[PDB]
Amino acid sequence: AVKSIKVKLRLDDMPEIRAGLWKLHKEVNAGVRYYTEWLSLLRQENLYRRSPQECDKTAEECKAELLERLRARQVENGHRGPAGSDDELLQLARQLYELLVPQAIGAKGDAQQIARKFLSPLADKDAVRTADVLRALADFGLKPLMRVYTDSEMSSVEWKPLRKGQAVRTWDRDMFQQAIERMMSWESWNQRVGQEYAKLVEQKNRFEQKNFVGQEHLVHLVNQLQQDMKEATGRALRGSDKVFEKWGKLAPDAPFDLYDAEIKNVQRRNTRRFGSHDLFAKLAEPEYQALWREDASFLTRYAVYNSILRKLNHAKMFATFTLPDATAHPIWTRFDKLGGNLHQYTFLFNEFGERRHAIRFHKLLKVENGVAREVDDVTVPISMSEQLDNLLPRDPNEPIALYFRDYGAEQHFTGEFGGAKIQCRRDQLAHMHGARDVYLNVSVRVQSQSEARGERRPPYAAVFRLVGDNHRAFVHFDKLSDYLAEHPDDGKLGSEGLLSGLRVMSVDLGLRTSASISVFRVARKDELKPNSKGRVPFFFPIKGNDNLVAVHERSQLLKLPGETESKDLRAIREERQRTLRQLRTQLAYLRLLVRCGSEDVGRRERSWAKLIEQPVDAANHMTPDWREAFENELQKLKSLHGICSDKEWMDAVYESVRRVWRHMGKQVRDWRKDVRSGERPKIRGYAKDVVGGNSIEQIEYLERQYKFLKSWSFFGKVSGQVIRAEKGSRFAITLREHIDHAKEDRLKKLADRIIMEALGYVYALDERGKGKWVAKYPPCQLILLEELSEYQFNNDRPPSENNQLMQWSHRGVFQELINQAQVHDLLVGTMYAAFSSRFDARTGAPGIRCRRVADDLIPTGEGEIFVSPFSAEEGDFHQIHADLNAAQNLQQRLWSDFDISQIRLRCDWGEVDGELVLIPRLTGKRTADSYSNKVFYTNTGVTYYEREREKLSEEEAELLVEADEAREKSVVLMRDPSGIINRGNWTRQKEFWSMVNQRIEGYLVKQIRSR
RNA sequence: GUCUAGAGGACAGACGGGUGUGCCAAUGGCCACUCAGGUGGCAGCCCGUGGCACGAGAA
Repeated sequence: AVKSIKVKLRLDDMPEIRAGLWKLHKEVNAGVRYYTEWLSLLRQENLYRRSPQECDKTAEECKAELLERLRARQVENGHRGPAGSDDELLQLARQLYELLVPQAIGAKGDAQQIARKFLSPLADKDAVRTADVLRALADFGLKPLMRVYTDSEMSSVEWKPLRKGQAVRTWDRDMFQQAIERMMSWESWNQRVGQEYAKLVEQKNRFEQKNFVGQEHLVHLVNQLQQDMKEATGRALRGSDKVFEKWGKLAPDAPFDLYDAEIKNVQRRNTRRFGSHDLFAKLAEPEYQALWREDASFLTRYAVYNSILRKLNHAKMFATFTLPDATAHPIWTRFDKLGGNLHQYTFLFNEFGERRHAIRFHKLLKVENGVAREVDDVTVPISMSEQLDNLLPRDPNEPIALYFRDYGAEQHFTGEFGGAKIQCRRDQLAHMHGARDVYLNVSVRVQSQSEARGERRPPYAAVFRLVGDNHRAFVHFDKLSDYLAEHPDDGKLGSEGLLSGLRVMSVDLGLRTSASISVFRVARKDELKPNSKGRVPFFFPIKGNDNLVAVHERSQLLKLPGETESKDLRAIREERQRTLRQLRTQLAYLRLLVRCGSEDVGRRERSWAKLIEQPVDAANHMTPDWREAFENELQKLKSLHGICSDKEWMDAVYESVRRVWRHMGKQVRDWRKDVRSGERPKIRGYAKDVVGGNSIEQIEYLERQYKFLKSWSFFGKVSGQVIRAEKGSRFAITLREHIDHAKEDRLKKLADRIIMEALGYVYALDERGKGKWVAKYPPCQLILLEELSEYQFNNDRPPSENNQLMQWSHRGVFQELINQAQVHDLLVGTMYAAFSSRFDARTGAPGIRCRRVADDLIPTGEGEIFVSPFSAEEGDFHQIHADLNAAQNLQQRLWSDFDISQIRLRCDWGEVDGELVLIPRLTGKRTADSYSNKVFYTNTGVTYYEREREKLSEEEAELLVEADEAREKSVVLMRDPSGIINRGNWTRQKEFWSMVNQRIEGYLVKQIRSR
């Protein structure tokens, strides 16, 4: 529970110090640059890499450079020999590196310890299995090995004098330790990035091994195709099933025009979604063997290989090396909490007033009149912050003791100041050499109540395993009965009630509603379990106990402010984007006209034909003045179409395109000026319904702007007026920042949102006035997240649910959850979520979603409410909210010890007894436990029956398997627990879901009855 | 009214003081050099009916 509080030093009156701060900074960095340069040098090896990747130093260059330093060193401390063989001296240097960085050889080390131990023999003449290394070193005349930076030429600074036969000032220590700490990190980072590349190469190389199977020629053909295309695949190639089915009728040695026509046929059926015409058109020629000759699958299979192939192409072998620079690569001056050894500081409460604090620096430095000398005790004011107002001091006599305070949470925590770092914006750093803002980053160590009670881990972590970090969750089932009596039920409802009862909250993440949470309490069945106000509660059996069951307390929908829906609201939302929708629709055709330019042929005709007369330029969404202007240049192109020569035509477009490009620039310029600075209504206080943030829609909307501007500009460079070299600077530096902070702010609030609920505090507006957290319900020990991908499973969640934002959001929340959750001891756990939205809890049988993403009723589409068959086969249909039910599923999965082996099975054809069978993918038990030496067979080929007899790489399991799917090689089976859908047998996957559609699609369609 | 999870339920109806980081309709203004976008130089908002969060560090 280290929280970091950054504060701004009002280093305003004293510019004697401000320069000092800056001088410190530059100075520390030089120190670290010194040692760190020694260390990089200090391994006899190894090639050092720096991208502009090019390797800055070999190999020998490090070795040749190091010897000189050493031999120069031997000369500096008078040596009467021996001076080691160069070769053997090198070994010692290597041996020393490793002790200095244990991580280099995959071991462990503490920079605090290794700095404490090693500096004095290294940097000191002592006068005014490591010990082999040091004794060996002095034998060779290399003590001290390295200069001490502050007591040196390099430092332009007058420090406080050195006495008492100590050769190292405190700072020489901090700089050394930083230098080690840094290498230790770098060494483990370089090893990881180097490894990932090989696993990419090795895993990629599998796909080449299994899939292409001695048919090089096809591969070469596409290689040859791609270059044909770039001369003057991915998942563009959307209609290949259909385009390729139809072509089969057509003949090789046949006219192309017949081929082009089929592409046009599928474009209309499948528009919007179609692969580039050009890819297909290119396909049409005598090169159609790639489609033409089985496998047909090959391009679709290949497209994946190209996915992987790029990734290694875009992935790097070595972690690049840069030495710190004050300005380019800053590292920060570091301090220590009062006590402990090195430079220290003291937080002063209310030093200059109430709520006005300051920081006393034992050992700050200051420059006067261009002379930089050291100073002893300095206090610096500090801008008042809300964050500071939170913390408190427990004992004046022992400083560094603070009460860290949370209100609602009803806890008051205890703790201490850790050490600080002084740092500024990285934007300013180039500027500094001048009033540039400076902050102090101060760590804060906070003791959870469990940490305070002296408990090593809280009482209930005994009962819940977690794993993989990526915490997985499993319950210990014996221990629930034990546990509960020791900690039985209570009124206690705050942070207080943590010991008292056992509770789990399950949270599902979704775009419309940020979290849907489910709370279940564990109580004995056949006790008061029947006692319910009014109706009996809903529950789940637990695997361990026949008198223990999980009672559901409440299920809720947690929404960030932006979530609410309304007529007034929807209106405002569509206005916001109206211009942007138009501008993107305008550019699309502006980019189309360019296509008319060709040069390469075929492109010119296809592009030309579509634009002019079919159906027409789109009135529906364009901005009108453009609509006219386009129609103008549109007529103009037509008149001159037969008449003009190829140049007259090509150069007519260029000039024609300029005409519309320029007009847009005013629209763009106009619009950016409005969004960038304009009147808009901005809320005050708390407004229940608000317009965008913190929703995904709002975040999305800001991205979309950025990602348009990147294209408006990019267009100009490709075709149109501009040609310019691209400088390092990226787009929309202001916007990029905004967005990222929106995003930061989103998920931090999303944690606190989820985190408050577990503790069962609700935020009640009245008066609002003041709305304050008031505790409501007893707290929940454990929090259940769901798991993340890759990969995206067929028939679990629409893609609408899956986009970089959702993935990013998932990742962000988990992290902030485990981080936020720490202070008050809440476990954070995850549960496989696959088909947690597809099946019921607890029929529980497969379903579909309805009605909506007159007054509508019952229609079926993805989102937002689940419906399923019950008990069974009409029977009846059971209706449930969609994301509420995913959460409830998570709970069932916990309590019953779910493994996905229960529902799904990946397997491929092999023959065991002169019979073809599906033989499972055994990785990894429970699946292995259940299904080892079981084998599946069919008579139908749709429904399957079971007869008797180290790497998991899940991310890569589906990918190798989806292609196996493309051939007949692999089949997936899925099964209903309920026995409703197929009699409960394993059914091939695709049929299984259709049977599911037909089952509910049918009653619903039928219920309509008469016209 | 409909639906199950029985619940915050989902769906319909002038003076004085401050300015740690950001979000919430929340992406500063002006001029000059090479419609977007950089690069260089110059000079609002809250509090005494405004809300919300916040470990940071490195890439």
